[PDB]
Amino acid sequence: QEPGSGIGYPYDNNTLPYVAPGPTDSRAPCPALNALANHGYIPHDGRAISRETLQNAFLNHMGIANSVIELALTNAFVVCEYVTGSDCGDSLVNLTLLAEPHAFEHDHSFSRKDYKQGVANSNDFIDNRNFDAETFQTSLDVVAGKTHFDYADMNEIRLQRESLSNELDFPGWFTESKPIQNVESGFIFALVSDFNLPDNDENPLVRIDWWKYWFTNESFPYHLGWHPPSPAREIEFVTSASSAVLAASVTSTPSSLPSGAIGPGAEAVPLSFASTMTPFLLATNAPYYAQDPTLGPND
Ligand code: HEM
Ligand SMILES: *[C@@H]1O[C@H](CO)[C@@H](O[C@@H]2O[C@H](CO)[C@@H](O)[C@H](O)[C@H]2NC(C)=O)[C@H](O)[C@H]1NC(C)=O
Ligand SMILES: *[C@@H]1O[C@H](CO)[C@@H](O[C@@H]2O[C@H](CO)[C@@H](O)[C@H](O)[C@H]2NC(C)=O)[C@H](O)[C@H]1NC(C)=O
Ligand SMILES: *[C@@H]1O[C@H](CO)[C@@H](O)[C@H](O)[C@H]1NC(C)=O
Ligand SMILES: *[C@H]1O[C@H](CO)[C@@H](O)[C@H](O)[C@@H]1O
Ligand SMILES: *[C@H]1O[C@H](CO)[C@@H](O)[C@H](O)[C@@H]1O
Ligand SMILES: *[C@H]1O[C@H](CO)[C@@H](O)[C@H](O)[C@@H]1O
Ligand SMILES: *[C@H]1O[C@H](CO)[C@@H](O)[C@H](O)[C@@H]1O
Ligand SMILES: *[C@H]1O[C@H](CO)[C@@H](O)[C@H](O)[C@@H]1O
Ligand SMILES: *[C@H]1O[C@H](CO)[C@@H](O)[C@H](O)[C@@H]1O
Ligand SMILES: *[C@H]1O[C@H](CO)[C@@H](O)[C@H](O)[C@@H]1O
Ligand SMILES: *[C@H]1O[C@H](CO)[C@@H](O)[C@H](O)[C@@H]1O
Ligand SMILES: [Mn+2]
Repeated sequence: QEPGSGIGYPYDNNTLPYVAPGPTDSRAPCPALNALANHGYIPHDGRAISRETLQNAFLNHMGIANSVIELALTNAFVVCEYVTGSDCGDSLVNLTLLAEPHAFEHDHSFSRKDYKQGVANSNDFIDNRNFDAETFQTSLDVVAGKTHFDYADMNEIRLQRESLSNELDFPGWFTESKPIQNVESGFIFALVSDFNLPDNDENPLVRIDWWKYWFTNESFPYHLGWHPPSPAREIEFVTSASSAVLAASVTSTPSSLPSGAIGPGAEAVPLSFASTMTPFLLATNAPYYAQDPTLGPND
């Protein structure tokens, strides 16, 4: 928001306006990174980003401590090298390369289509980076009619997404990725769980309207009563939530579910790519931005 508006006060006293990305700007398959870039907390064009810029943007404007993004940082730079062919040092070339399939970017996302989702030819691939309203809708349907949801509901959502992707993706493409996806499940509870509730730290409930605003608009739900969590969330909360989701009892099992989908998952670890392996081509679609309605500077 405009600095003088005082919208983020007293949680964020140094805000910047929202500015929609242009045809030449670089965006990622991450709703958190895109929101930061749209506000200029990280380069608005999504290029040449240092670890320290990432750390400060997250901590100061999203209430996310350094421990939370430690592994994400490592994996971002590992992928940069794999895609560009050379070490990226401390300057992430761009956000777009983060959408390199079967790496950090994984199948069965909550709001993006898979790289080879519903393609007639093996050589075809599609936009697995930009926000897809229809895909997000398949996530929202699971909790239709509710205002909040818990760990059990989230487990149902990720199960529905895995079933759909396993069925729609070109034969042989689908690859389950529970460790990374559920850290992201934890990210969601860390950022948009309802801190107004008495036992938010032990039994966090996600506010659906906050979640919708963030994902769809790629900006912050201040107009809805949201504010960065204070104190800043630490990695402890995220991995615990991740674990609680996969441990939640399932009351509805979808069909065509990949083997071992139900049950605990392994902890996320840094990625590694064989030097013999060539990267997949990146989708070249222009950056997505909210159009119904378009956002103003304070949205
Ligand atoms: C520098 C740190 C980060 C990097 C490099 C990063 C990278 C990525 C990438 C590559 C994806 C995978 C896309 C997919 O296949 O679903 C993604 C997804 C996502 N990220 Fe981030 N991210 C970071 C931090 C965060 C944080 C701290 C949050 C929020 C508190 C966040 C929330 C999400 C969510 C919820 C998704 C999943 C969207 C979906 O499945 O539709 N990210 N991020
Ligand atoms: C995306 O952001 C816009 C702007 O903040 C949201 O539109 C506001 O929504 C509430 C409830 O629908 C209205 O009372 C406001 O007056 C709306 N403002 C405008 C300019 O229309 C929109 O709801 C957000 N989208 C999602 C999915 O959360
Ligand atoms: C982000 O960086 C990647 C890696 O440099 C860019 O992708 C390459 O772009 C060149 C020129 O368009 C192509 O010859 C390569 O084949 C691309 N690599 C891959 C793996 O697809 C990408 O264009 C950059 N994107 C943005 C928006 O800046
Ligand atoms: C925002 O400003 C108020 C008053 O100056 C102060 O008490 C508060 O701690 C500030 N918030 C942050 C995150 O610095
Ligand atoms: C989230 O974190 C838990 C605990 O590390 C994992 O078991 C899960 O697979 C996901 O990575
Ligand atoms: C979640 O899990 C991680 C590792 O899996 C722990 O470091 C953290 O304390 C929390 O228990
Ligand atoms: C780990 O931490 C989360 C969030 O604080 C709890 O909900 C979970 O019960 C476990 O204690
Ligand atoms: C990982 O952590 C969560 C929260 O402590 C547990 O509920 C789960 O059973 C697993 O041990
Ligand atoms: C785990 O437990 C739930 C209730 O908590 C059952 O309804 C479900 O079928 C599963 O066995
Ligand atoms: C059993 O309960 C879960 C949440 O606890 C629902 O998401 C599911 O649809 C079923 O009714
Ligand atoms: C029960 O609910 C789950 C999640 O909503 C579905 O995927 C399943 O098909 C059944 O209808
Ligand atoms: C649907 O079916 C699976 C596997 O049979 C169960 O684990 C789940 O609890 C639900 O009843
Ligand atoms: Mn994906």
